[PDB]
Amino acid sequence: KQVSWKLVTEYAMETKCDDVLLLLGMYLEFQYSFEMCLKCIKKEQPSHYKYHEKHYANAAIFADSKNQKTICQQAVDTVLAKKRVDSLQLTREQMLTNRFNDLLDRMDIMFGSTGSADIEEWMAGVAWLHCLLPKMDSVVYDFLKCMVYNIPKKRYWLFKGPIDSGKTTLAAALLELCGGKALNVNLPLDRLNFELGVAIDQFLVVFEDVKGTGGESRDLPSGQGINNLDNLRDYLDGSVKVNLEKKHLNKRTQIFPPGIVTMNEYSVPKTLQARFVKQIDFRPKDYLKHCLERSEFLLEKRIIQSGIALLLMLIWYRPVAEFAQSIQSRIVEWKERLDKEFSLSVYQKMKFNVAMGIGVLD
Amino acid sequence: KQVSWKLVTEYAMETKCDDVLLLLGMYLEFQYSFEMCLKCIKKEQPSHYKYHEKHYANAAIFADSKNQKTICQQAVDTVLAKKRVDSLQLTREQMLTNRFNDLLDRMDIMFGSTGSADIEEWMAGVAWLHCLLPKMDSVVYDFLKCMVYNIPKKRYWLFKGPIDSGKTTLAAALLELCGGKALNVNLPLDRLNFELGVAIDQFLVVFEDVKGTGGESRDLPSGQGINNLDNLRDYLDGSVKVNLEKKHLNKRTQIFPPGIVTMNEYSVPKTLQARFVKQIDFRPKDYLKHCLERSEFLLEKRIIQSGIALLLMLIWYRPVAEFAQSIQSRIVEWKERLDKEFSLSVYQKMKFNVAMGIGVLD
Amino acid sequence: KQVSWKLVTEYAMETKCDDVLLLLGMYLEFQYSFEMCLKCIKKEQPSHYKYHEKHYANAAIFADSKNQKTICQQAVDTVLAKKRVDSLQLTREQMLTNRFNDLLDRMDIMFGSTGSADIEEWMAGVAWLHCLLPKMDSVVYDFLKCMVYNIPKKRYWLFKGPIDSGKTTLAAALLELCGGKALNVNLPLDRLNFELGVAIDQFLVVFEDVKGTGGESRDLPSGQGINNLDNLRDYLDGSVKVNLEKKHLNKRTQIFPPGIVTMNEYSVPKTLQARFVKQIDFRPKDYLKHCLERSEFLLEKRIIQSGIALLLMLIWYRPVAEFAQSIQSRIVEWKERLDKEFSLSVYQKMKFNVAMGIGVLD
Amino acid sequence: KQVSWKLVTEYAMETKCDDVLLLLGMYLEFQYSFEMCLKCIKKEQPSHYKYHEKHYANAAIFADSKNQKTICQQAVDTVLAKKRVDSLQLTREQMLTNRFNDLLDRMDIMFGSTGSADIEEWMAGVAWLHCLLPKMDSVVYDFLKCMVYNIPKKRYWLFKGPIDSGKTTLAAALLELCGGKALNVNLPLDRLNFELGVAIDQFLVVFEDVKGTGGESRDLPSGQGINNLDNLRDYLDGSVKVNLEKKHLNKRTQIFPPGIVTMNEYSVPKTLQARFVKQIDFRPKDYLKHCLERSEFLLEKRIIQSGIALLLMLIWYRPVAEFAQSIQSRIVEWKERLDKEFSLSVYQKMKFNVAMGIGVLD
Amino acid sequence: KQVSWKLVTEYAMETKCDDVLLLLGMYLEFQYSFEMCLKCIKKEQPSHYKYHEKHYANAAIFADSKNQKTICQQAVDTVLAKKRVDSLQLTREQMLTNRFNDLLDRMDIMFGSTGSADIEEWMAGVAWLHCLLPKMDSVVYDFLKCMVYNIPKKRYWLFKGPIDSGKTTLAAALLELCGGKALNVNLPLDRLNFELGVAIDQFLVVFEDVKGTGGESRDLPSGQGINNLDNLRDYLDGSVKVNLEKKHLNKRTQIFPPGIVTMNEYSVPKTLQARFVKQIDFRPKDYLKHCLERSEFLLEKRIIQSGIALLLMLIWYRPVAEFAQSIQSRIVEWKERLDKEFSLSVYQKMKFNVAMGIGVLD
DNA sequence: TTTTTTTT
Ligand SMILES: Nc1ncnc2c1ncn2[C@@H]1O[C@H](COP(=O)(O)OP(=O)(O)OP(=O)(O)O)[C@@H](O)[C@H]1O
Ligand SMILES: Nc1ncnc2c1ncn2[C@@H]1O[C@H](COP(=O)(O)OP(=O)(O)OP(=O)(O)O)[C@@H](O)[C@H]1O
Ligand SMILES: Nc1ncnc2c1ncn2[C@@H]1O[C@H](COP(=O)(O)OP(=O)(O)OP(=O)(O)O)[C@@H](O)[C@H]1O
Ligand SMILES: Nc1ncnc2c1ncn2[C@@H]1O[C@H](COP(=O)(O)OP(=O)(O)OP(=O)(O)O)[C@@H](O)[C@H]1O
Ligand SMILES: Nc1ncnc2c1ncn2[C@@H]1O[C@H](COP(=O)(O)OP(=O)(O)OP(=O)(O)O)[C@@H](O)[C@H]1O
Repeated sequence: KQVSWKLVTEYAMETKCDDVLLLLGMYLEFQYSFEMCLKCIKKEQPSHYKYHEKHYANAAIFADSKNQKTICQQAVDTVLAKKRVDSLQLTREQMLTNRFNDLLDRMDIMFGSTGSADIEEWMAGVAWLHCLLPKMDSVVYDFLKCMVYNIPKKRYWLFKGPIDSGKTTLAAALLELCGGKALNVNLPLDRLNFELGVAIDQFLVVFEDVKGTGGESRDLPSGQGINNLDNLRDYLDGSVKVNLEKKHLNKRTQIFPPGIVTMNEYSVPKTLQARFVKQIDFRPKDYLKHCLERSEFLLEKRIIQSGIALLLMLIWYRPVAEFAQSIQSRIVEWKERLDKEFSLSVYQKMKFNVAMGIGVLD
Repeated sequence: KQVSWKLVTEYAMETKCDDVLLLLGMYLEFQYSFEMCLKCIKKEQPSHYKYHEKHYANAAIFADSKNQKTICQQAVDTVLAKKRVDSLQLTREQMLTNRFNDLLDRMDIMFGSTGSADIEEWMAGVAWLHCLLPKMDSVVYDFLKCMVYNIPKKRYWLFKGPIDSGKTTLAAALLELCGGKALNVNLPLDRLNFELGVAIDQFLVVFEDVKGTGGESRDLPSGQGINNLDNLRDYLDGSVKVNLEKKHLNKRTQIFPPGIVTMNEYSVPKTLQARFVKQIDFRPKDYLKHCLERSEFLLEKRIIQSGIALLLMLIWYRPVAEFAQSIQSRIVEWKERLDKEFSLSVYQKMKFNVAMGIGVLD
Repeated sequence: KQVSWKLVTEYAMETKCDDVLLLLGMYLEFQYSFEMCLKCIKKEQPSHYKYHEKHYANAAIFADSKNQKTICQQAVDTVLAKKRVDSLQLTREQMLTNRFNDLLDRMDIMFGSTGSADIEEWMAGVAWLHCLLPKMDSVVYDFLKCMVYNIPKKRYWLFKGPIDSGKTTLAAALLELCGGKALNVNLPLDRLNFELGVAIDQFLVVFEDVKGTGGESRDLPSGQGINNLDNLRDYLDGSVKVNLEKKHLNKRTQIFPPGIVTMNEYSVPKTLQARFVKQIDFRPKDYLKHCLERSEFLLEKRIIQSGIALLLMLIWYRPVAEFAQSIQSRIVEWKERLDKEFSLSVYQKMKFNVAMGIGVLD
Repeated sequence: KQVSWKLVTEYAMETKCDDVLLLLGMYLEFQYSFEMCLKCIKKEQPSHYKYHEKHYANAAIFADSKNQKTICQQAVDTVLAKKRVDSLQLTREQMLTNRFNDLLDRMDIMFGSTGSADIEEWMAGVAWLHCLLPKMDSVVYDFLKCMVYNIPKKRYWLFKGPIDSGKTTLAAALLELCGGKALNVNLPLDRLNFELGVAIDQFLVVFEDVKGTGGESRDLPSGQGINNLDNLRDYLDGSVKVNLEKKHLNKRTQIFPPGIVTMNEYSVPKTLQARFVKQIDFRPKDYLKHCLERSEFLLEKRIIQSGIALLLMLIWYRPVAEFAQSIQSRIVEWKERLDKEFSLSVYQKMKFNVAMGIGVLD
Repeated sequence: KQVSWKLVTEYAMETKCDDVLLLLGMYLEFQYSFEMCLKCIKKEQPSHYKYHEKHYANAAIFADSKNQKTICQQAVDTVLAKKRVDSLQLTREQMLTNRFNDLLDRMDIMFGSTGSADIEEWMAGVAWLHCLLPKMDSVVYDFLKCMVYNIPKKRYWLFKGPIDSGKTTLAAALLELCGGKALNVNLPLDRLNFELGVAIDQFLVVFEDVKGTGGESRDLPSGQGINNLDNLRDYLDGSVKVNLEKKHLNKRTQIFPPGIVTMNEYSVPKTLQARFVKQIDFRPKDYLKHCLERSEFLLEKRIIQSGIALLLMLIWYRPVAEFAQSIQSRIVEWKERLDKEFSLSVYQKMKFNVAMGIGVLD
C-alpha cells in the first residue's frame, strides 16, 4: 500500500516547516508506535506530540519508501508557495496580525501546562524596558504604525548614543516582534550584493553599528557604513523597486523593507538626516546596571531582549481597541490573566525596585 | 482520471502568471469547494474569484498529483514564451495599447463595485500632479511619443533638481505607467556590466541619482555614474542592438530600451547633455508641502507615485484622438464617468485647494 | 497518434531559430486552425503564415504533449550543430557571403514598409563619404578584398591625419561594415595581454589612436603606445599563430586577425612604418564639416558612421561582377531600386552641394 | 528478492556515519562470508565486527544492486536530518550530555580489556594539567557553565601569555571536549567571509593566535587579527543572529557560537577587553618543561592535548551532583573504577613528581 | 527498427571527433538521399564522402530518434576515453608515428587530384628551407630523435641571432610537426606559475624571445626572462617531476616536456649555458630576402612555416630505415611519387637559383 | 555552470 503525499504536505502546512531536512527528520520520528512514544509521554515538543498519533500510520509506510526526499521536496514547495501567495496579497496590517497570533501561540505554550516560563520573571522584564525610556509603550506603537503604513521616504528610525546604552537590546526585541532580519553595511561595496539579498521577502530589517568617519574624535574607529548608506538612498526611500540577489538564482524585484539603524555618536551627512523620519537617543543610567547585576535571570533567559517581553508590555499598557478585531479576542484573555496574576501593587513593587537599582524581586 | 495540463496553462496565460511558486500556490487554493469558498464570497481577489468555479474540478485532481512542480514549469514556460514572441513581433504602439488595456482593467476593478478607493482622492492626485510643472499632462504625452518612436540619439531624458523636488515621484509614476525597470548607475562598470542585463524585453528603463564630481561641495558626494553614463553610449543612443545577460541561462542581444536619468545638481559633460532629448529642472514648490501635510492620504495610498494617477490625468486632459482606435472605445466610455462624478468646478476647487495649500477635499 | 519530432526540427531549421523559448512560443501558435488564422489573413509575419497550414495537425498534438520543452531543446541543438559544422568548414569568402546577406536583410527592413530610414538622406551619406578622399568606392573595394585574402604582412592600413579629419568616424563606419572590434595599446605593458584577447576570432580588428611618443613635441597625447606596437612585430604579419588571453579563462591560439591602425601625425620608427600596406593622409576640409553642419541627419542618424552607407556606396558605384558570385543577383534589384529612386543627377546634385560645402540635400 | 534500504539506514544511524563514501565502503565489506571474516575474527574495528553478521544477507544483495550510490544517499540524509532536528530542539545542556556520553563510550573502549590504553599514563596527564594553572578543575567547570549558559555579551575568554606556555594545548583539549572548530583571522578582510562560514552549527569556536599590530619591541610580528576582531564585535557579542557563508552555498542565518581567543603578549584595545568575560595569563615554568622531557610518552600519545584527559579530571575532582542527571549513573561507575585503581597517595605522589620536575612516574 | 549506437561510435572513432555538436551535425547530413548527395559529388570533405554511403541507412533511423544527444554523448566519451588511455600508454616513439600518419593523410589530400595546392610549390619551400642552415636535414633528424628519447639534462636547444633571422619561423614549423605550445617567461614571478601550466601534457614547448637584462650595448632591450630561467633549472633538467597548475584548477605532477629557447644575442650565465644540448646561431643572409622578394607565393601560402614542408624535406633526404616500420610503406609510396614528380635536376636548379637569390622558379 | 577563482 502506498504513501499518502497529501498527509505529508498537510503536516508541513500545519507546522509551517521551511526546511526539507527538518521536515524529513521529524516525520521519521512518527514511525515508532505513538502508543509508547517517550517524547509524547513527556510532552516535550508540540510539533511532535500534537501529531504523532494522526501521522503514525502513514509514517510506517514512508519509512520504507525509496522516494523519501522527493516527497519532502514537494511538501516544502507547497509551504513556500503559500508564503509567496501571502506576501503578494496580504495587507501589512494582516501580516502583523498573523505574526502576533504566532507569538501568542508560543506564549500559550510557554506559560501553559508545561509552563516552563515563570510569568513573574517575564513581567519583570516589562518593567525594565518600560523604564529604559520615557513613554516606552507609546514609542512602540509609533514604530509599529510606520512599519505598517510603510510611508515612502519616511521609513527608517535612527538609534543613537554611547555604547552599552541598550539600543541593540531594544532593536533585538523589536526585530523578534516583527520578524525581520539584521544586516551589515560596514563593508566594501562589492559584498553588499549577496548580503542585502537576504532581505528578500522580509517584513523588517536592522542595520547595526553603522560607522561614520573622523570618529576618533570620539574614539570611534572610522569606517564604511555611513558612506555606504548614502550610496543606497533608494533602498531607504523605498520609492521604487530594487533587484535582489541569490547564489545560483535569478533576481527577484521588490520594494525594500523598512527598519532601524543603530549608531555610535558619529556625525552624519544631512542627506541621511533627511531620510530618517525619527531619531531617538539612548543614554546610560547606573541603576539599570545595578538591577541587572542583582537579577541576572533577566539576561540569562534573554528576557530583556525578547519580542515576547515587548508584546507583554503592549498588552499591559495599550487599549484593546489598538489591536485588530480578530486578535482582540485573544488580547482580552491575556489581559485577564495578567491582571489576575499581577496586582498593580506587584508591578509597582517591581518598577520601584528597578528605579532603585535593587534586585527586581523581593 | 488525470490532470489536464492544458487547463492549468490556460489559467497561467489568463492570469499572465509567470512565477512557478506563485502559480503553484494560486492553483492549489482551487482544490476546496468554490461553493463555500470564503474568498469568492468576499470577492477578495479577482485572479481567484473569477476562476475558482471553473478550475475546481481539475484542481482536485491536481491536488493529488506527484508531478506538481513539473506541471507548473511547463505552464509557466508557455506564458514566458508568449512574452518572447510578442516582444519581437509586436510594434511599440501595439505594446502600449496592450499595457493600457492592462491598466484600464485594474481601474475597472479599483473603482468597481468594491469602491476600493474613491476617485475623488485620485483626482485630487491628478490636480496635485498637474500642479507640479507647466502644461504637465502635455509633457507626458511628448515623453510617451518619444518612447513610442524610439528615435536613436534623441532618445533619453534628464530630470535635474534638489531632493524632494519630486523628480523621483515623477519617475515612479512614469515607470508604473509604462512597465519597465529601474537601475542604479553609481557603480563600477564591471558590476553594472551584468546588471544592465535586466533590460531584456522591457519597454522602458530609468536611472536613479547619477553622481559626479563637482557636487561634493553641496552635501552631494561624487560618484562613478556621471562618467559611467558618459561612457554607456550604446545603451543610450540606441543606434544598435546590444547584449543582455542571464544566469544559468543564455544572454540575448536586442535594442536597448529608451529611458530617463535623474540627478541632483551635479555638472554634466556636454556630449552627454547633447545625448538627451531634453532636461527638466525640478524645484521645491512651497505650498505643495502644506497641501501634502493636510493631504496625508496622498502618500499613504502612494497615489502621487502611481502611474494610475497619470492615466486619470491624460484621460482628463487629452483629446480622445490621442489613442489607438480599440482603446478609444474604452477611453470614451471611461471618460464619461469623470463628468458623472465631477463637475469642473469641483476639479477647479480641488486645484484651488492645492494652490491654497489646503487639504484638497472640502 | 503522436507528435512528430521531425516536423518540429524542420521548422527550426527553416526559421534557423536558435532560442528554445522562441521556438516554443512560435510553434504553439500553429495549434489554432490555420483556416481562419488572423496572422495568416493579415499576412503579418512570413515565419508564421508560410508554415501554419502545414504544421497545424502536428501543432495540435504538440499542444497536448507533456514533454514540450524537451522536443524544442533537441530542435535548437540541431540548428546550433548546423552552425558549428559550417563555422568549422567554410572559407573567409563564404563567411563574407553571410555578413553581406545579413546587411542586405537589414536594409530591406530599414527602407522597407516602415520607412524607418530615409533612403535619400542615406544616399546623401554615400555622397558625403565619397567626397572625403579619392574614388572611395574603389578604395573600399581594395581594402575589402585585401581583408578577404588575409595575405601575410599585407594586412594593415594606417590612418594618419589631424583631429576631426575623419579617421575615428571612418573607423566607426568600417567596424559597422565588418563587425570586429577596436583595441587600446596606450598602456603599461601588463594591460596589453588581456586587451589583445578581444581579437580572438574577430573577422577584422582596429587599433584606437595611438599615444605615440614622438608626439610630445607635436602636442599630441603620447607614450609607449607606439613603442608597444613596434615591439609587437609578429601579430601584424600574421604569418604564424600566437597566444591570446582572457580574464578568469585559459589561453588560446590564433592567427591574429587583419585590421586597421589610426593616428594623428606622430613621428614613427620606420621599422613599424614598414609593416603597413597603406598609410593615408586625412585633411580637415571646410566643405565637408560645413556640409555636415548643413546636413546634420548625416550625424543624427549617424549615416556617415554607417557601414551600411558604405554598402550603399558599393552597391551604387561598383560593378555587379565584383560582388559575391551569386549574391550579385540580389545586388541588382538593389541597384535597380536605387536607380529608380535616384537618377544619377540627384546623386550628382547631392555631391555637387558638398562640392560647394553646401548641405547635401539643400 | 530485493534490497532492504531500511537495514542500510539503520546501519548509518547506528554508526552515525555521514559520508556517503565511508558508508558505501563500509557496507560493501559485509558481502563476504561472515563465518570467515578475518576482520571480525581479529576484532579490529567495532563498527565492522558488531555488524557484519547482522547485515550480511542484505550486503550480498546490495553488492549486486545497480542503484548503490542512491541507496547510500538516502541513508546519509537520514543521519543528517537527525542532526538538524537536534540542533533546533535540544537545550545546550542536553547537547553537552550527548557529547559526554560519546566520550564516555570511547573511554570504555580505550580502557576496556580489548583497549590499548594505559589508565595510569592517562591519569599521569591529569597531574600535569592540574599543575598548569591554579584551581584548574574549577576553571574548567566555570568555563563549561559559561558555554552552556551562553549569556549574550558574556561569552568569550581570552588566553594570553608568552609562546610555549600551553594556551593552544589547553584550547585543543577544551575543543575536543565540547566539539567545535578552530579559526584563523590573521587574514585579508575578504577570505574572512568563507572562513567564518566554518562556525556553522558548531558548539565552540577557538580563534587561534590572533596577531596585533605594532609593538614589535615586544618581539611580536604584526598582522590584522586584532583590527579584524575590533570590527567583528557583533559576532563576539552574540546578541543577534548573523549570516554565514559556504562555497557554492547560500547564506545561513544563526547566532554565532561562544568560544576562546588565544593571543601572544600583544597589547589590546579596551574596546576588546570590554568583550572578554575573563582573561587567563599563562606563564612558562621550568619544572613543567623538565618534567615533560622526562615524561615524553605524554607527548607521544597526545595525552596532554586530548579531551578525554579533561573529562577524567572532572570525574576525579568534581562532585557527582555537578553532572547532569542521566549521566550521573555512568559517572558514579567511573568514579568507582578510578578509586579502585588509584589511591590519593599515587595521585599525590604523581603531583609531587611533577612539582619536582622528575619524570611523573616512579 | 532501431538506431545502432555502435555505428555512431565507429564514425566518431574514425573521425576522431570530440564535440557533441560537431558529431551531431555531421551525422545528420548522412540522412539525405546518398545517391544525390552534392557534398559527395563535389568530393570536398572526406569525413563526409568517405562515409555517407555506408552510414546512410542508420542516419535515416537516427533522424527519427527522440534522444539523439544522449547517443552522441556516449560516442564522444568513447573518443575521449581512447585519448587518455593512449596518453598513459604510448611510447614517445609511437606518439610521433601517430602524429606523422595524420600529416600524411592531409598530404594525400593536398596533392591528390582534388588537392588545391601544388607539390611543385611546396618543393620550392623545401629548397628554401634547406638553405637557411647547414646540414638542415640532419639537424632536423637529430632534433626529432632528441625529443623522442627525452634523455634528461640532454633536452634543450638554443636559438639565437638578430631579428628577422628566421628563428621563430623554424620554431613554428617544428611545433607544427611535433605538436606543442609556445610560452612567454618575460614576466614577474607570480604570473609564471599559470604560464607554466600551458605545458601540461604537451610534447614540446617553445620559450619565445626570453629577454636578458641589460645589454643595450647591443641595443637589446632589457628583460627578466633569462633570470627567471636560471631559477627554473629543475624544469629544464627534466630529471624529476614538477607541479603544474591552471586557472580554476588543481595541480598536476609530471616531467616537464623538452623544447626550444629563442632570443637575441644577450649574455648568458654559465649555469644556464650548461643546460643546453646545442646552440644554433641564426643570421640574416641577403639572398634569402631577395629570393623571397621574387617568390612571395611562399609567404602567401605560408609554406615555409609549415611542418608539411619539414615532412617533405625528411622524405626527400632521409633513408627509409630511419622511419619507424609502421609507416615505411607509406614513406616508400611517397618517395616514389616525388622521384617521379621531380628530377634531381629540377631540385638542383631550384637550390642554385635560390643561392643566386632570384625567384625560385624558372 | 555558477561561483569561486582570478583579477586586482
Ligand atoms: N541605558 C543603559 N544604561 C546602562 N546600562 C545599560 C543601558 N542599556 C543597556 N545597558 C547595559 O548594557 C548592556 C549592553 O546593551 P546593548 O548591547 O543593548 O547596548 P548598545 O549601546 O546598543 O551596544 P552596541 O553599540 O555595542 O551594540 C546591556 O546588557 C545592559 O547590561
Ligand atoms: N517640488 C516639490 N516641492 C516640495 N516638496 C516636494 C516636491 N516634490 C516632491 N516633494 C516632496 O518630496 C518627497 C520626495 O519626492 P521625490 O523623491 O520625488 O523627490 P526628488 O527630488 O526626486 O528627491 P531625491 O533626490 O531625494 O530622490 C515627496 O514625497 C514630497 O513629499
Ligand atoms: N575630412 C574632414 N573634414 C571635415 N570634417 C570632417 C572630416 N572627416 C570627418 N569630419 C567630421 O568631423 C567629425 C570628427 O571626425 P573624426 O573624429 O573622425 O576625426 P579624427 O581625425 O579621428 O579626430 P581626432 O584625432 O580628434 O579623434 C566627424 O565625425 C565628421 O562629423
Ligand atoms: N607552562 C609551560 N611551561 C613550560 N613549557 C610549556 C608550558 N606550556 C607548554 N609548554 C611546552 O610548550 C610546548 C608547546 O605548547 P603549546 O603549543 O600549547 O604552546 P603555546 O605557547 O600555548 O602555543 P601557541 O602560542 O601556538 O598557542 C608544550 O608541548 C611543552 O613542551
Ligand atoms: N636568415 C634570414 N635571412 C634573411 N631574411 C630572413 C631570415 N630569416 C628570416 N628572414 C626574414 O625575416 C622574416 C621574419 O622571420 P622570423 O619571424 O622567423 O624572424 P625572427 O628573427 O626569427 O623573429 P623573432 O625575433 O620574432 O623571433 C621572414 O619572413 C623573412 O622575410
